[PDB]
Parts: sequence; structure tokens; C-alpha cells
Amino acid sequence: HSSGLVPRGSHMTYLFSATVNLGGALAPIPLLGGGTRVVEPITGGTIYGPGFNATIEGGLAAPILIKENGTTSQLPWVYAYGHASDGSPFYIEEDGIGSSATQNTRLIIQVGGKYADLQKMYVLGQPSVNEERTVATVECWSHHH
Repeated sequence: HSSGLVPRGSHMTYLFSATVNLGGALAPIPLLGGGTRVVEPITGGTIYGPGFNATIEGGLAAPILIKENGTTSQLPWVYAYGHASDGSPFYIEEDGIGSSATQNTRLIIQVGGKYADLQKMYVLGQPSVNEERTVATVECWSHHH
């Protein structure tokens, strides 16, 4: 308990993990400047945790791979949709650009219903992928704006 009406101090709060099934990737597309766009359709998946539970029904991952100063970066653009456990439709977008001297990128979650308050949060996601490129995983927490 603090004096005043707003508690201060860092509070990062775990929200959920997303398991994303990938199916049918396209061959890399060569971009002006030397990068590549890799299109990976999403065939399904699930989201589970204290802050969000949902079934993924579709979308796509569209990472860009770009070599700069010898190192290859991935801009992990993802667009996905489905229904939350209360039946509410949702749309999720993972930003490819994660500037904040941090590796993670912002996930924006747009959903009504029981999980609507996710729209008010600043959500950061950590994506990873298995070597068969069949399943991607994202782990998401809220941060202070």
C-alpha cells in the first residue's frame, strides 16, 4: 500500500501464450535492397492464460528477413483472427518493428466481451518457431505505456 491513489513501480503482468499452427509457406520473396518476405499462412492454434483464452482460426505470418551490418534481423509481422472463449471475435496484429532497445514487439489485441480490456494494454510478444516451421509460439505480457 502506497500513499496517494496510483501505485507506482514496474508491473509486468503475464497474459497469455499463443500456439500458432503454420501451414503452406511460400518461398521467400526477394525485396529491393536484399531482404526477403516469407509468407507463412496460419491454419489454426490456441491462446491460453490468465488474461486471454481463444481459438485461432486463420491469418498469416509475414516476417521480413533483412541483413544489416552482417546480422540478420526478423521483423515478425503477424495478422491473426479467431474467437475468444466467450465467443467474441478477435483480431491480433504483431508489429514487425520493435524499436524500443528491446527485442520484443507490440501485439495489439482487438476483442470485445470478457477480454475487451486487452485493448487498453501495452502488450509485448516474444515469438519463436520450431525448426520444421510447423508451429510458432508467442508469450505475451503487459507493460507500462
